[PDB]
Amino acid sequence: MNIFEMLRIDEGLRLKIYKDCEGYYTIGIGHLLTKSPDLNAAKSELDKAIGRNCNGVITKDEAEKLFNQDVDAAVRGILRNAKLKPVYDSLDAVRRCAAINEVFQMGVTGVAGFTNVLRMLQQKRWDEAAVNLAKSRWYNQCPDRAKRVITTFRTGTWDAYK
Ligand SMILES: [Ca+2]
Ligand SMILES: [Cl-]
Repeated sequence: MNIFEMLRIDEGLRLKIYKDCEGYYTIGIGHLLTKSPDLNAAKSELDKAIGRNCNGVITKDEAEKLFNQDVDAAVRGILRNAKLKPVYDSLDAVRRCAAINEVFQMGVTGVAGFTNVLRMLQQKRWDEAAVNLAKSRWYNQCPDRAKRVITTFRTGTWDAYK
């Protein structure tokens, strides 16, 4: 069990544009195209990400390339954020996966705004963080995509994915 298998399970796989639990336009393994309300703007974003006229549909290899790019962006996003990085570096191995997963889903900006959760995580207050994350818009809006992540922050094990 690793970050890639963990996100695969949480985000699954869709080969045609859809609206995720936040209501935004998306394809592959949780690849967000745009926050614009316009399907056609998302449609361009897709051809642009892939390098061909798609059309709203992609292959498995292409989804996995996108997936790898998106994991990579999520880790880079953490390390370049002055708020996330020191909290990330205090975390043990398994919790770091939960942290990458949380950013992959929520984006850097969303995660970094949960100021107190970040402090609870840094002080290793696992129970409180998980309670305060279980209140978030993310959890209520995206409960099945979030549940295993939140449980993982509490326990620091992989049991939620087994
Ligand atoms: Ca690391
Ligand atoms: Cl969900």
